[PDB]
Amino acid sequence: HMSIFSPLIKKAEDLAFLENEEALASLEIIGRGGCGEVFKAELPGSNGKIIAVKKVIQPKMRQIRSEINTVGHIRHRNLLPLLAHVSRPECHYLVYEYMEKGSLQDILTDVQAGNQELMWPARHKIALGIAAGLEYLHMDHNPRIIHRALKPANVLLDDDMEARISDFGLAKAMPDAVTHITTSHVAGTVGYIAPEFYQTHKFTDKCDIYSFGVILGILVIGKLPSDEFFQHTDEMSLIKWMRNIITSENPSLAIDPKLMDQGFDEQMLLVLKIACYCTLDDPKQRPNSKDVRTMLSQI
Ligand SMILES: Nc1ncnc2c1ncn2[C@@H]1O[C@H](COP(=O)(O)OP(=O)(O)NP(=O)(O)O)[C@@H](O)[C@H]1O
Ligand SMILES: [Mg+2]
Repeated sequence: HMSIFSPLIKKAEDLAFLENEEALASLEIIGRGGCGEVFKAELPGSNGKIIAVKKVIQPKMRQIRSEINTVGHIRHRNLLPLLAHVSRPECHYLVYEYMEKGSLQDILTDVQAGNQELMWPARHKIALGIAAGLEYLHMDHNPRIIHRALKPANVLLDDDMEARISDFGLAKAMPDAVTHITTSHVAGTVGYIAPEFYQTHKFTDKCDIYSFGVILGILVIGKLPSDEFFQHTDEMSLIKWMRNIITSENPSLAIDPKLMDQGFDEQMLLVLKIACYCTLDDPKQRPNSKDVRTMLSQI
């Protein structure tokens, strides 16, 4: 079973090498995710167009095709357009356009090593991008879509440096909450799981607001939630450590020293505050995607 949502010319030219299991073994691996896997491949029919193939493993439910077909027909400037969905018997393949710039996670880890640099105006453009893509999913699409796995690795940068959200969360395809929490630890991505999910086992729109709030803090602090710096600190979490520095009398301490003297301190401090409201322990106290965008665009 195969469905296409984007002008890739022949349905057979893309199909042939994905059905061949031995064909993936020689493809380059761009994104390591354990169970989930992403490959790098050149589309044969196109004139040298590189694509990214996400491999998700399902653990007679056709609801996967129903939701993915909805995901495939979503078009937004800040959402990575799904190109094709291949459904094997016990596996699924998602086809995206390969972005040379990588993901937000890839860049931020490269900024730590100094192999890359990202200035605040770009981070501000990324935040506004994710905010625009979130509001469309939460309050503009005809069925309300919830991205249940929002993280900097699922925010890709195009050649215009606009954030694009990918690897959407599919309620039918996702594993049980207890396992999902377990692999979230090994992947170092627990920090994006809202506190309520531990008692609800259901992803809400406020869970997307929580994951977004962490990303806003990362863009200013420059450290990831899995950073061992936070495992030596007093609060033992990026969200709580950021919250106390906000209310401290020296809030600039949380700012990455790489964007200090650029004159964006006042702007970055306002982003930290919006990250606090998006990451409050009570989801009812958190803003929605519409108000989050308005606060980010007010600077
Ligand atoms: N269209 C794409 N273009 C370029 N790189 C991509 C693309 N999609 C994914 N990647 C890379 O894949 C990496 C993440 O791989 P992935 O298996 O999706 O783990 P994850 O995103 O952290 N969790 P999840 O996607 O929710 O299962 C990203 O950092 C990218 O480098
Ligand atoms: Mg990804």
